[PDB]
Amino acid sequence: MNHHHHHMLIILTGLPGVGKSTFSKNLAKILSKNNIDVIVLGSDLIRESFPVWKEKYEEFIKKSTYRLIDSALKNYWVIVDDTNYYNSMRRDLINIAKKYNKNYAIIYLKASLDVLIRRNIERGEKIPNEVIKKMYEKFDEPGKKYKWDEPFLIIDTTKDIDFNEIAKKLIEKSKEIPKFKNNNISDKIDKETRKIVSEYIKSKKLDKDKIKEVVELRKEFLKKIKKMEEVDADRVLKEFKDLLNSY
Amino acid sequence: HHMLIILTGLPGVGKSTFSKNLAKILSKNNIDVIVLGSDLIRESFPVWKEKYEEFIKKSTYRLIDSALKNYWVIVDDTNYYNSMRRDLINIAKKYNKNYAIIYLKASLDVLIRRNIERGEKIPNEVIKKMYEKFDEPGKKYKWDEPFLIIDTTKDIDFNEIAKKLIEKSKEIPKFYVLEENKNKNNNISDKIDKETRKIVSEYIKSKKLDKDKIKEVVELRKEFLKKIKKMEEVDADRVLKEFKDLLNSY
RNA sequence: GGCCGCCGCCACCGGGGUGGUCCCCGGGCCGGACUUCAGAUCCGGCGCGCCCCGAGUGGGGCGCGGGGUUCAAUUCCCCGCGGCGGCCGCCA
RNA sequence: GGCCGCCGCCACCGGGGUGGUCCCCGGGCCGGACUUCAGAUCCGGCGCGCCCCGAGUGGGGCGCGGGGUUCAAUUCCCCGCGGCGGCCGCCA
Ligand SMILES: Nc1ncnc2c1ncn2[C@@H]1O[C@H](COP(=O)(O)OP(=O)(O)NP(=O)(O)O)[C@@H](O)[C@H]1O
Ligand SMILES: [Mg+2]
Repeated sequence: MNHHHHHMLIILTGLPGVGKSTFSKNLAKILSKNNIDVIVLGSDLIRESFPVWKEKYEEFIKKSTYRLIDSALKNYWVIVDDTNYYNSMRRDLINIAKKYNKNYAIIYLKASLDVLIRRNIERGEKIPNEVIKKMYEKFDEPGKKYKWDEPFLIIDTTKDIDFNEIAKKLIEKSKEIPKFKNNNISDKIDKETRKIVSEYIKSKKLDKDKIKEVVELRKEFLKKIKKMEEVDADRVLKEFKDLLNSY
Repeated sequence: HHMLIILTGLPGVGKSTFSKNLAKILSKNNIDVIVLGSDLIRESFPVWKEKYEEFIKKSTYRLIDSALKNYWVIVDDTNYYNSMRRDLINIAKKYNKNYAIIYLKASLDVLIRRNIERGEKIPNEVIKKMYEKFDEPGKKYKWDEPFLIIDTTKDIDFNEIAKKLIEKSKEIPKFYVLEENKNKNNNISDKIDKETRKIVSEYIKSKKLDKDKIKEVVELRKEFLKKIKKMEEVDADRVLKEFKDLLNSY
């Protein structure tokens, strides 16, 4: 262009402790080195702004986190640092991308439940180990249900991560193009002639060669009519009925 | 029921910490409070750029805005300028919520020391100028007067501050108590007022009264209007004539 | 900090009116009189500064940013300070 | 993860329609008028399998996932194969 390139929305998905926040910062840092304005957003920003947790804050948290992401994707790349364990959650974020016609990439961060538990402890078990175990089970494997849900990259956070390799791949994708009546006159003659035939065939017991003859007659009739300029169904449909009765 | 708390103080003064400790106490006092500041969105970017500031400011004000409709909001920001503090106040005014500016101060010596302990991400030089040119709140506008001034180098009784803020939340805001065209006396009573008033002005001129007798006439009208507002059904014309006559025999 | 608009500079609080030394509505508070008595209520009142009188308790006078008009300015006119709204400037 | 839906299996492609041996709309392509070249316009036509006739660079026949309803299915119903989506599951 200016050979083209643009900006997009990155959706992380993975369980607690898997490495989303850390991954985000690193991915974010490399993208900067690439003259790309990127910001990292997640529900935890607002959730942890409350001194304590209450189920009743979640509606504000989710709605607030979506506005930030929405208004951010208008100017910047956005890395959504969130678990997003339900596919419907990922769809919601994708809709924001679609809303602005931007590309999107779902990045799945994986780790054995063994590692997740170990890590959850190292942190203080603020989330019950039992909770980490259930979530691990309930997790919606990305792409298992919908094609739009297929992960752009699956990443094992138990091994090294080539943030340069990843940044490159994302940038390449950002250059791609995100793509995400009433019957007329001729249509009436078709629907009509067809009915007329149905009627005629039920009216006279006829031989096999007879049915086929009628059917061919209709075909020729339609052909001739698409030829004529101005035409009226009542006039023509009558001509058809009469031609049929002469057999 | 609920208000907007505006913190103001130089970098390293202890805002973030103060915020979190004040919030925790408020929660114990069954108050739904959230802590918001421009650093939340600013630090979400991997690097800093002057061109982000407009988005950061805009985004942060929207968060505080929509949060103040349901929760107490503690604005954890330097708010170096009173113009910023005014901006935050107008958000409070917009929902007719009470507000309180809490000023946190510490000596330049402490600020410099703290800034180092951090990593000097902010040039000492900068901390100094910010400190030197920083104008304390309330020196120019009364609405900018801090509700409390807290020295972070000394102990801080959070239960006290909380108890104080809660009392203040119950008070009535005074932003919109500037549009109360109510309690007007019926259009007729108001006519008698406006008319007797003119009738007196005419009388005073026609008899070139002195300061003394003028005051008597003024008092006479006061007594007249008092008596009239005690009557049930009344007609201006009849009443006004009665006043005129009264004055004429005076 | 600037420009534009509107408002305040009559004095318990809010609003309103108004060429009458302020007034009205709404709210609050203060003092006197209320049968050797308390007490709702009726009568008077409400800020600050200066001055004067009074033993004191207390009472009275002048003033309310500057200036004009006028017998008289809270009101009308010119300026000054301040508030609110709008737009801009500022915004490690 | 639960519940459910849509499109294709008529045949150049996509969308829509329909118990008539397919039709309509839009796009593309081959052949003809057309003859520098291209264009406009018009005309004829467009897939696969197996088989018969002729053997020019030709014509014809049966079939188009299985079953059913039927004279007739692209259409309606059951299943199969294929392509895809929707709602809800919400710090966990
Ligand atoms: N790539 C990594 N390899 C090993 N450990 C990591 C990695 N990244 C992060 N960790 C550690 O794993 C724990 C959680 O990491 P974090 O990146 O915060 O995961 P998260 O998904 O963001 N957590 P949460 O926000 O609670 O869902 C901390 O001890 C991290 O330091
Ligand atoms: Mg995290």
